[PDB]
Amino acid sequence: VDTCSLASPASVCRTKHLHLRCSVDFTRRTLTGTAALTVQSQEDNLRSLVLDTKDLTIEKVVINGQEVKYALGERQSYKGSPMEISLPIALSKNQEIVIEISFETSPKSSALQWLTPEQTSGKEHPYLFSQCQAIHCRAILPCQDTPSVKLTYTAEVSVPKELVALMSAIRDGETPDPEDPSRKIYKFIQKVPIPCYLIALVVGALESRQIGPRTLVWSEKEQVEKSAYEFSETESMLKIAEDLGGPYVWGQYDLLVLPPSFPYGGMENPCLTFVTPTLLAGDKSLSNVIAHEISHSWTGNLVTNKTWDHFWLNEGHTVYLERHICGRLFGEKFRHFNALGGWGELQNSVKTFGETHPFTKLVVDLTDIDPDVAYSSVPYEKGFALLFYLEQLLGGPEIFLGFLKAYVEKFSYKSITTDDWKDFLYSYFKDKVDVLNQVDWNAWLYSPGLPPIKPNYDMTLTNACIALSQRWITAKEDDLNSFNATDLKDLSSHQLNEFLAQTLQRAPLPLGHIKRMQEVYNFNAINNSEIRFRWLRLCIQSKWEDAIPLALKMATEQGRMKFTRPLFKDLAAFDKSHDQAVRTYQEHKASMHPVTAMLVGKDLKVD
Ligand SMILES: CC(C)C[C@H](NC(=O)[C@@H](O)[C@H](N)Cc1ccccc1)C(=O)O
Ligand SMILES: Oc1ccc(CCc2cc(O)cc(O)c2)cc1
Ligand SMILES: [Yb+3]
Ligand SMILES: [Yb+3]
Ligand SMILES: [Yb+3]
Ligand SMILES: [Zn+2]
Repeated sequence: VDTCSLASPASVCRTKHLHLRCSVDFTRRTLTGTAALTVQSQEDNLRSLVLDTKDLTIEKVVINGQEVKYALGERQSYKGSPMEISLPIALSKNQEIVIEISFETSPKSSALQWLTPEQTSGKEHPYLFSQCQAIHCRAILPCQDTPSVKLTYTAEVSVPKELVALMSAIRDGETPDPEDPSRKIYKFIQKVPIPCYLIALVVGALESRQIGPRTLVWSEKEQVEKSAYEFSETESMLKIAEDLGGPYVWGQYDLLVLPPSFPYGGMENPCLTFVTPTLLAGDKSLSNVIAHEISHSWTGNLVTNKTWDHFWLNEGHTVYLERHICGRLFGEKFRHFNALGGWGELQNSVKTFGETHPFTKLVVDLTDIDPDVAYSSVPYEKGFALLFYLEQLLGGPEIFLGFLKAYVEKFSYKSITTDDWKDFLYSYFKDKVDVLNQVDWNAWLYSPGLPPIKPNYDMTLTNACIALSQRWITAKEDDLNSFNATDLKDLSSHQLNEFLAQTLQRAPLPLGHIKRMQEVYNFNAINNSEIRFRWLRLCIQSKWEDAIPLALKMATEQGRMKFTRPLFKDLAAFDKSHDQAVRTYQEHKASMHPVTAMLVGKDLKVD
């Protein structure tokens, strides 16, 4: 059972297709239109069914050309309001009908961010973008909002004619809107069955530049050139991903670089991955995020977690493939470096949560828990650690990539649980079952805390980071003189980032050490967002008042939650900046992304 959804489950009925016809009204900040669901009964004598909704206004529900009775249940917090529809004729098993629902969204849709012209690059036009994962699609349209159900879709979207609509689907043409010549209608087709969390829409002043045989980059005009360069390795990553996962089935792989308030580094919307402009480091150094979202084209979008309790299946396998792509491009030592960094992030998460916390388990129970609140690095890095351990247990990366490809083939177009995975693992490695029975399954899958076994990691690229961080940590006042810009001479941006991650784990350091570090390394000049993030964190946690405006500026001028949440939390923890931190949140709150606003508020214990 999907405890995050109020809709009829897949055992009762299944949505096969959605046809969406809607109009984007920037004046009212509403999407208005009709969602036509092709629904297949899985039961004999089926007479009603229930859909998820959230802050939607339902005008009517039409079946066989007649309006039918429906009822909106009481709101259940972040789950929204269940919508029961009374079918006019009882359905037999496997019978399909079409239900057309006329609806309109709320300007406060938690799926959507509506941006004024000032919040964009061009300053002339507004902009809208969606973010449905995990359970926000119900805030756009009535659906069975669960990844246990996969459906194809088509859509016709009317927007002001000077703007462009894109969706997680193949572009199917554009025309003037017959009902309003100030508007265009953009059409879309997604022929591959997907979970509804993968439905996505952007509307804005978008331009495109081709960067590979199946990839355009889309953004506002002022970011197109830089994005084309930043993401030029995209085709080479697709090719390696295909080698590891099997055929890329989705047609196009385009990229959309969103405005800075986009709450995530990336989102694997099929045919059109969304990314944060905070990837635009200028040197392609943050391109692992592209490798990662590309990997979802197999692990997540093709093989999908059946409920959100099993999210690690999505994320852990994806981080596993991500790291192989980057290992192919840059070497096995680099794969190990990033693998070990991830174990470090898992250390941080488990320390933050506490080693007995329920959300340090690999498989969790999200009953009564808002997924946006439970979200962390655990499913990512504890999932990846399990896979990496198993790789090492079962004979190495070549052997384990064999399993990964077979696993993708086996479960393509399906939604599965941890036991499905484990079951196939045992079937695939049936000649190594005695070895598999040596794994402590209950601990890995179901216990809180760090995993029972740490994998083995090559240290080559990590050693210099640890060495420098330990120099700083053990330095006394009289040792500060020995530090110099030449310390960084042979470190890549990745190593500079890991140096800062190591040092941040021991924060605070003495204020004089941090001032010296700015003195000799000039980290204030680094605009790499990962590096700047950790640096400002280290500065604020070490109580350097100079870094306060820098941390505030970064927290507000972009809204990637990975950066914005810990910066606000750090600033609220520092007595000198606490009052400014809450005031600044209060001031920005109305124009923030709705999920980010909610989480930062809880973080800060404000409103
Ligand atoms: C390299 C990755 C770890 C980057 C990471 N992005 C992802 O994991 C995306 O694939 C996720 N789909 C982001 C996400 C997860 C849950 C709910 C909403 C959005 C991110 O930081 O955004
Ligand atoms: O969008 C989503 C989807 C799933 C979740 C739940 C993710 C999770 C899994 C886990 O094993 C441990 C966690 O601490 C958190 C959170 C957000
Ligand atoms: Yb066509
Ligand atoms: Yb079995
Ligand atoms: Yb000394
Ligand atoms: Zn992911």
